Amino acid sequence: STQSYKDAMGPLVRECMGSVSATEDDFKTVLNRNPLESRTAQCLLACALDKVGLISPEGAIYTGDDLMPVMNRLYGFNDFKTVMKAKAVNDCANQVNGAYPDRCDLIKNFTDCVRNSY
Repeated sequence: STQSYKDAMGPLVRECMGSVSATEDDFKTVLNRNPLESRTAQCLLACALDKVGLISPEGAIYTGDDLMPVMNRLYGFNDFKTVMKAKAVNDCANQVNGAYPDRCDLIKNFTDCVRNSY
């Protein structure tokens, strides 16, 4: 759900603008869940996902039960295709975790994987 994502992520992304040298256009890209074409937008989302509780202390994307508070915060569970979003996020996290030493690259590949998932 587009607006619910924005409601949850907006404040965090805004805070992240203070620690990531991202542009105003990057802010929109991230809030709109558009492809993270710029390295700055990739880094901006990486910061906000850490803030929202999706990234472990060691830099891994959470999976399984650990993903659920995040899915709840972002989307709630009133829509069936959050069930479907949760499965894709889990599987994509498993696919990319440990494969990208650069944290922004990790998030670029994670979000592409999620976007590509039916």
